Amino acid sequence: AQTVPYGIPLIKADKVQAQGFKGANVKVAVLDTGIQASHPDLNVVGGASFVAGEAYNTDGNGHGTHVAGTVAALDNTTGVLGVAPSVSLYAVKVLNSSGSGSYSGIVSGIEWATTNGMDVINMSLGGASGSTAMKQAVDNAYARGVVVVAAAGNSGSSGSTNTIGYPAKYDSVIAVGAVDSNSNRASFSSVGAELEVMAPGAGVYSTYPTNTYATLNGTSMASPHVAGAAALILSKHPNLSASQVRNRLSSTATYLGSSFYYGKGLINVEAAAQ
Ligand SMILES: [Ca+2]
Ligand SMILES: [Ca+2]
Ligand code: NA
Repeated sequence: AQTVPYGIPLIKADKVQAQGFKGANVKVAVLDTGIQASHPDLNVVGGASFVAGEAYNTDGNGHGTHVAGTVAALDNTTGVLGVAPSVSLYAVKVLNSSGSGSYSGIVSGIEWATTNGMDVINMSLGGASGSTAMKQAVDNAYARGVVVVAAAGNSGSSGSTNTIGYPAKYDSVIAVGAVDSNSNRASFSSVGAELEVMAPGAGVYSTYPTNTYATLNGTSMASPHVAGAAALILSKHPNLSASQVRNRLSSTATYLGSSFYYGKGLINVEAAAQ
């Protein structure tokens, strides 16, 4: 039995998949804690590790495996189903098994993804500050045609305070916040002017080591829905630029309330890809 996590129909990815568009030959780099490549519900094509002592195709934390399955869990008779199940998945390990990484390692992963011709970068990670080198790297990736997506952060709200993390806060990166299965904002989801769109992030079931499936909460779970949605759009409209894909995602989002809390709202990939 394959479970369809609620987020797949919530963003209308099932509608696009049913038309025959599944992200085939779209290269998506998951910059995270690695991916358990031996998981039966994932195919990892390649990647690189910028974390000492850990190979790209293992995951001692679980976070990267979970994020990867939201993008690209295989469409078969077991496990779960990704947003873009035919995506070429690359594991770019920039976080260690404890979930942390240096700015230099993250920059190295972004550069690797740009040089190696990735179509989409997903960064389910963030910090209170970024760095000048990180901004350079994401700006160059976006200018070279990569759709760059990141988790907005899990700092919630505090009056009028902007709680968006980096790299999500950079203008060349899509900052993604989290809703739940009722399409309500999750209380942990960061807020602020740079918030761009929302996606499912509370109660997200996905692949998890070893060879299993688990539920996690976070804007880290929301980001890969948007990365996967970008891959569906590209599979249907292969000639679009990165800015055109980005504008399709935000312009066609379902409004949920104030942009401070939701950005343009919940992505709708059926509308975005039409
Ligand atoms: Ca579910
Ligand atoms: Ca599956
Ligand atoms: Na941004």
